[PDB]
Amino acid sequence: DDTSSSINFLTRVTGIGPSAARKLVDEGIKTLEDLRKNEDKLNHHQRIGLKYFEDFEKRIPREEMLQMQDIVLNEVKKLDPEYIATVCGSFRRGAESSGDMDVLLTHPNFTSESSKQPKLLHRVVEQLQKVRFITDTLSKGETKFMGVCQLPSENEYPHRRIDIRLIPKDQYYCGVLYFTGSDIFNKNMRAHALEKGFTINEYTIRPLGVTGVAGEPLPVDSEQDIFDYIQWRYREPKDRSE
Repeated sequence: DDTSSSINFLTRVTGIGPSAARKLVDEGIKTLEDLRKNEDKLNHHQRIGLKYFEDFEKRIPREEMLQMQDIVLNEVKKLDPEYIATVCGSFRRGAESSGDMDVLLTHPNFTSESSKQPKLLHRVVEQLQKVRFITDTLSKGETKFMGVCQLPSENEYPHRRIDIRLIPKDQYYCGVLYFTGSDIFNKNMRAHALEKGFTINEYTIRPLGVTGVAGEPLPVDSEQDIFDYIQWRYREPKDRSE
């Protein structure tokens, strides 16, 4: 009813899940001003999302993403030029507007065999915070950073959502591929790969076998490599619609 109407709204809050949304309804929290008078019931994450409820409702236009991309690329470079960073999302696909920033970061020092170098990711976060690009943190893991940022006003921009994932280097391209989408494209390409005797997911590509239940990840040093394995012309992200 007009109340279910309420779980619907809260859920619009980054942090607010259903179960998470449900309880706050059992507490008599429905609208948003409800929420604001009730920060204490909210975790840190839900908290921030509430704080940027609005901004978060707005689309990011190419021009901005672009400048965002530069700040991120450039800062990472001064830390260590051995770091690779790539902005995925429809945006890499040529998209005219985006909803958030998805950054994929990797380093030769970190492979799926290591598995333990939080410093790698943290250091960058730290640097962006220092430059004042990153403005808040929703959560921050060993391998994943979800937060807020904003373009440097000179006078203001809405704050935007940003995510940074640390991926091992030997799993990187697969990841950029995957995170680049689109979804159909991923679907169509995994389907083809299968016809080709190969299974692809967001980490690796692996040959199949009898009975099917098979594997052993092939070395991938670029996106192209993936296409090669399955012998398909190389599609630049823009032609990745389907």
